[PDB]
Order: sequence, then structure tokens, then C-alpha cells
Amino acid sequence: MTPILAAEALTYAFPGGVKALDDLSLAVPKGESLAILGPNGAGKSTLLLHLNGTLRPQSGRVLLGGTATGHSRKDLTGWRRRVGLVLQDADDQLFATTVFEDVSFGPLNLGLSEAEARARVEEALAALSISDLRDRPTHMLSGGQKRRVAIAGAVAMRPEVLLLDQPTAGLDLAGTEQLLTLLRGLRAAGMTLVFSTHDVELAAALADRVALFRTGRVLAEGAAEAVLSDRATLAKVALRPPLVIDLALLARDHGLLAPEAPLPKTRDALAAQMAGWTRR
Amino acid sequence: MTPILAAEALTYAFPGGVKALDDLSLAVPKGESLAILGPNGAGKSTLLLHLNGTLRPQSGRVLLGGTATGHSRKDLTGWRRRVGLVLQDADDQLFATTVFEDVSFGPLNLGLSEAEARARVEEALAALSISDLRDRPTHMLSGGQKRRVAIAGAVAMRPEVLLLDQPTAGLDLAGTEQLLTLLRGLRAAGMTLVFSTHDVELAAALADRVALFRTGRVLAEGAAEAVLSDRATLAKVALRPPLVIDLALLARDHGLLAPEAPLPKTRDALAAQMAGWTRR
Ligand SMILES: Nc1ncnc2c1ncn2[C@@H]1O[C@H](COP(=O)(O)OP(=O)(O)CP(=O)(O)O)[C@@H](O)[C@H]1O
Ligand SMILES: Nc1ncnc2c1ncn2[C@@H]1O[C@H](COP(=O)(O)OP(=O)(O)CP(=O)(O)O)[C@@H](O)[C@H]1O
Ligand SMILES: [Mg+2]
Ligand SMILES: [Mg+2]
Repeated sequence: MTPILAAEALTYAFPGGVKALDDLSLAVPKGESLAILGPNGAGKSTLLLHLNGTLRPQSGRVLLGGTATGHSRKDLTGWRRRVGLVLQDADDQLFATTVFEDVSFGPLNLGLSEAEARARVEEALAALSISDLRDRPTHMLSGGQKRRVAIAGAVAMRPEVLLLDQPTAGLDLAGTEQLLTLLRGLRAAGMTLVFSTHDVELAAALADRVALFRTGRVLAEGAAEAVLSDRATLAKVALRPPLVIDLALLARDHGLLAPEAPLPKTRDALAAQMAGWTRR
Repeated sequence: MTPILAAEALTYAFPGGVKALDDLSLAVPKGESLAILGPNGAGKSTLLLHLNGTLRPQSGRVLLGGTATGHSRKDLTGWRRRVGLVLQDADDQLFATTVFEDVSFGPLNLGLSEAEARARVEEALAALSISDLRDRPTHMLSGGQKRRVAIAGAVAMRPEVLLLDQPTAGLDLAGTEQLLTLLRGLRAAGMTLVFSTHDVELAAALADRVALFRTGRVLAEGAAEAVLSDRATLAKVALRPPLVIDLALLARDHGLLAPEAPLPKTRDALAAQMAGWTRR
């Protein structure tokens, strides 16, 4: 059970000297969904860019399938086929073409025939509800529409690992729920997911494991439920628990539960508890 | 007349023909905080770009202080000084220079002294905890840091009206709380706020009024608590009440809230009410 991806002791400063990763290590079990959380500037984006080989560290290394990645053209090509990335700014990921052309580029560049590439593209467009935008120039789109196009282009590649940098920023509710359904489906099909987010509710909905970043290091890592219900540890990266868990931890302290009972984590669970409560 | 801004019957299609605003009317009372919500592509950004005179409609008009604006160079300059806009994409708003210089340009272009400009810059940077980035090149920043710099540049100009296009996208929790504090202070000083967002919790925390956009038109507008608790109307733009408000409504359903008090509209407010609950 070697992880599919492992960051080992990554240290990276940008040209110009700004330090971004400081001895960062993080292992990603195959088939898991890993949420990465932490403050602006903690190094989440830079870490994702190391995991698909966009950036190379000054020290440390990334392992893919248990082996050090290698830095050749064939190496990097194989690496990027296996590990896809949806950038934080979707506009940076788009080409000056129509939506269909944009999403087609990847599968075609994979040396796929016209037919298998076509099927990939059509399914990706449908999965993100942008089929009707196929002939739209990518610049003639709203921010949330652009986000869908960028995600569709990545998913059309069917990578072994999908990295997403703040995938739901700017998405409307319908789009967020549709993306959740898609990502759950891809995971069920065996895909590994790593996503940065400031949405702790998204982490709660999608992650098996959670890593908290601060100042270029992993401050804490564990199963999603254990980390997301830990008020003191989350506070060290200036986060609160997901709202229902937040309140429900408060309820447990206040003596509203049992005691002996499990913590309500859903709206439904909390609603059921409320019927046994009154005002003082 | 009385509202500080009024969109009257705005119709706009982009070059190339994509329709964006469809006979849209929206009035903004001076001093209010207005949230604009609605699906990706609904026309939220396009409307904001009409309100500060960036885009000119094919039909309809914008009134500023009850007066039709006009489109001369000097009309536009005066309009933009009175109505600032934080763009949806921070990179579109940042100059290729240091953070301090970027934020200083607005005040300096207003004809203020270097001493006044300096004070405005330092106040804006400190409000969003980025004083220590003053000499950082704006490209050498994370997405959330860039968001803070763009907001700082707009608030340093101290406009009559501040428009914010999805200002918390990519922002961490601390940044969001600091933005709320900043915006509350600016409004107390008399500033009018209009913000587009997909974060309905932000709307709950910050808005006096909420407008719901659908396919280029205002579907509904009203007092924030009324709109954000209106399950039926929210469903028409594929929204639900914010989780805090859902839980507050749920609490009221079980009589756990103030006979007649306004709903808790923030996590802290909901948590406070919890202190007064006991088991049956
Ligand atoms: N530069 C551009 N050229 C052409 N059409 C554009 C455009 N920018 C946006 N559009 C189109 O104009 C309409 C309104 O887009 P707008 O960006 O105002 O929506 P919005 O701000 O509500 C969406 P989002 O929440 O996704 O940011 C949509 O149909 C969109 O595809
Ligand atoms: N292109 C660039 N050049 C130089 N420094 C950069 C940079 N992009 C980011 N940085 C810096 O690198 C560090 C890590 O930033 P990174 O963008 O990886 O973090 P992050 O993704 O956790 C933040 P966010 O939540 O704001 O998107 C910060 O100190 C940031 O200012
Ligand atoms: Mg980032
Ligand atoms: Mg927009």
C-alpha cells in the first residue's frame, strides 16, 4: 500500500526569494480524497504545483507510484498524464478557442483517435453542464462558466490523480453540488483526489483525509472526521469546524447531548436533537 | 432621485452578441449594503460594470444621485471616483509593481499629497493584515493575498459607493472576518456597498438588502432577512437559505428562539442562543 503520490521534504522558494514550502511532506493513498486547508499564503497552491511537476523543489522530491519522478520530457509527459491539475484561476487554464476546442486539446494531445477523444469531450461537457456552450469562445464566458470549462478539460483526460486548487470558488450552488456528484463518481471509479479549499463544508462533504497547512509546512494530518471535529487544532490555522459539527460540539459541552450520544454532523441529525431541547 | 444609484431598464449584449442584461432595473438607497445573488451567468458582473460606467448599455441608463450620468471623459472620471469596483479577477486590477505603489496610485491620482496617500495606503493594508507585504511585487503573492491588495486599492480611494464582485473568493476565514469588519466600518462612515457573491453566509452577515438575479433580470429584491429565509423564492435561482439561517429557522420551528427576535444570521449569533438551551 504505497501511496500513489508522496511529497518528501519539499523546500521551495520562488525566484526572487519568497519561501513557499518548508520541508513539506505529505503522502496520498491511492483512491483517497485529500482536502488541504490553511491560511492564504500557507503554500497550498505551490504544493499542488509540485505534485504535478509544474515546479521543482530546491530540495526534497515527489514520488509517483513509489518511485522518484524523474525530470525528462517523457517523464514529465507521463507524470502530467497521470496527475491533472485544475488551476486556481480558471482563466489561466483556457485557450483562445471555443469551449469544445479547448476541452478537446488534452485528449487529442494524448494521441487519441478522433473518436475516443470525441467521446471524452462530449462526456466531460455533459458532466459539467456546459454542452450548450460548446461553440462559445472561451473569453465569452462568466467566471463560473470558465471554471466549469477548466474542470471539464482536466476530467476529459481521465487522470489517475486529479488535483484541484480551490475548485468551488466562484461556483454557484447548483454547480457546486454537480461537481460534488462528479468527484464522488470519479473517486468511485478509482480516481485519487487532492483539493485545496477554504470551504470546510466542502472538505466535510468530500474528504477522507484532511491536511492543515501553515507557513509552508503540514501542521496536522488525519482522517477527515477526526480533524474537522477538533476545534483546538483547527484554531491553529484560524478555522472553525463545519457549522453543524461546530454547534454540536457546543451542545456536547453545554450538556445538551445525552450524555453518551454520538455527535450530530448533519442538519437532519441536529434537527432531531432540537425536539428534545427547550429554552431556559 | 433619492437612491444613490439606479439602473433603469438596462439592456446589454456583449460584442459578438451574447445577451447579458435584459431590461434590468435596480435601485440602491444611499448607505445600504446590497447583496446580489444568482446563478453563474445571470449578469451580476455585467450589472456591476454598468454601475461604475465601464460598460454602456444599448438601451436604458444609470442614474447617479438621481442624475443621468453622461459619458464624457470628465463625466466618467467623476463617476469612477464616486463609484469604485473590486473586479472579480484580482489580476485584472493589480499593477505590476509593489503592493504599496499599487495601492498608492488611486490616492495620488485624486491629487492627494504623498502624506495623505501614505496614510490611506497604510490604513488599507493594515485593515486586511498585509502591511508586511508593502514592498512585495504584486506578482509575488498568493491568490488570497492578491484579493486583499485589490480590495485595499479600492478602499484607499474612499468612494461614495463601493462595488465588490465576489470579494471573498479565495479568501481565508481570517481575511473574510477582517473584510467584514472593514466594510462595516466604511458603511458606518456613510459608504454604500453593493456586492455580488455565491457565499450566501456573507450576504447574511453583511447585507441590509438582497437582490436575486436570473437571466439578466432582477427576479426579487427585499430586506435581507426576508429574502434569505424565503425558501420558495430562493429556489427560483437554485438557492437555499444560508446554513446559519436554515438552522435558525429550524431552531424557531422548535421554539428555541426569542419570541419575535430577528433570526441569528451569523455563526456567533446562533452559538450565543445555544447558551440558553436546556434538555427536557
Ligand atoms: N466578455 C464576455 N463576452 C461575451 N459574453 C460574456 C462575457 N462575459 C460574460 N459573458 C456572458 O454574459 C452573461 C452574463 O455574464 P456575467 O459574467 O455578468 O454573469 P455573472 O457575474 O452573474 C456570472 P458568475 O457568477 O459565473 O461570475 C453570460 O451569458 C456570460 O456567458
Ligand atoms: N508567483 C509567485 N512568486 C513569488 N511568491 C509567490 C508566488 N505565488 C505565491 N507566492 C508566495 O508563496 C507563498 C505560498 O503561496 P501559495 O499561493 O502557494 O499559498 P496558498 O495557496 O496556500 C494561498 P491562497 O489560500 O491565498 O490561495 C506565499 O508566501 C506567497 O506570497
Ligand atoms: Mg492559492
Ligand atoms: Mg462574473
